[PDB]
Amino acid sequence: LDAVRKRPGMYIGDTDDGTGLHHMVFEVVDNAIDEALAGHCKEIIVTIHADNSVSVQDDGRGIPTGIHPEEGVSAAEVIMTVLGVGVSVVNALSQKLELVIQREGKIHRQIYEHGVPQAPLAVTGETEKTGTMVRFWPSLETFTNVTEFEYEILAKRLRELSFLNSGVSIRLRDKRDGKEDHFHYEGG
Amino acid sequence: LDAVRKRPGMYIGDTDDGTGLHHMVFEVVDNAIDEALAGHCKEIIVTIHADNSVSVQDDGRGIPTGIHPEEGVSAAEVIMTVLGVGVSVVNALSQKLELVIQREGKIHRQIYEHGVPQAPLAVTGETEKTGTMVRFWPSLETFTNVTEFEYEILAKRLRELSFLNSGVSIRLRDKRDGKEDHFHY
Ligand SMILES: Nc1nc2ccccc2[nH]1
Ligand SMILES: Oc1ccc(Cl)cc1O
Ligand SMILES: Oc1ccc(Cl)cc1O
Repeated sequence: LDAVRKRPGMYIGDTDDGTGLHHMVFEVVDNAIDEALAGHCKEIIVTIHADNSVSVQDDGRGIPTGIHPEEGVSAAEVIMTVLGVGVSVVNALSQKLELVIQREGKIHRQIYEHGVPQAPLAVTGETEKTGTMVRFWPSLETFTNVTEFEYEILAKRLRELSFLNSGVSIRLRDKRDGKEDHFHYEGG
Repeated sequence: LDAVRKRPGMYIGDTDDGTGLHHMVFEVVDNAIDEALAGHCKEIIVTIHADNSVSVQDDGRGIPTGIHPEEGVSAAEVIMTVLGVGVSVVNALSQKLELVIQREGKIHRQIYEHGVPQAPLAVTGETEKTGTMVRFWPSLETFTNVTEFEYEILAKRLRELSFLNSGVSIRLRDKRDGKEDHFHY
């Protein structure tokens, strides 16, 4: 990940004007839509939190959790730490990132800071549900000037995405002011 | 460097009791001694600064500044960013690190933050002197409880090194309380 840390602008885009900041969300959304497309119900929820972190969750199968034979760490960690632009870029440029994977009846939890895992992926409990959730806090060391998520930029993009992805429910929630939207298109 | 960041204790030593914190200084000192031996004057100065950083300087030839043909960056950057455990470990676990190299009539400077270079090694001026200097600020995210450098732990190890490296002068300075020593065999 040090290649991304050396020149963040080359991977995420302009880190001053806010376009790079919002590209962080859309990169994670693309991964969530991919996971949502595999599965029948297909819902993603994008939440702008009061602390200016964003979470993106899907109810798909859950990203793989088994140990990668070569890398010697969970497949999830490989996805988060090995170089659209990839979720590993978002991880590298986030001062904190929380990963929650529900898969094979088990809840898996891992925490990252600036792309560095704080511990190995751990089974913390049990669950009837399946899916992946990433919540990330953009790095204030990288993202300057514009450091807050504008609702309208996300809302407009997710509406455009809904029409390309049939049967996928996309919910947008703003916990700062309670503003909500639900984009769901059934075409085909 | 992410392997070091992931398990700092395995490379530097215990990050809570102060062992790891002081090993950061000793790792830089090892490289300073090697450089000091290859020069004429053969002196190292270890300075504990008031803001809880440590600088280690030698008066040797200066570490190489030219572009590494494989890595495609300065040889100095390769030393600071590629895996004694190496100064790259110290760089990875320092919230800031300042590198200054005096070599071939020129002063070179570079700044790192958590092992990430902020710019390429750059020529900032001219000089007749030669040597290398690294000043590092230990990461308070990694190093907990014992965050401040105890003078006597450093003094003890530098004394041992002065006997083993008989030709090399070693000065220790503490800018917090003005305490100082000069170890030379
Ligand atoms: N604050 C901070 N910034 C970092 C960049 C890379 C790795 C660890 C870091 N901790
Ligand atoms: O829902 C998600 C699915 C996959 C990734 Cl990498 C991130 C997500 O947030
Ligand atoms: O004096 C020094 C010489 C070489 C290195 Cl890598 C670090 C120093 O501080």
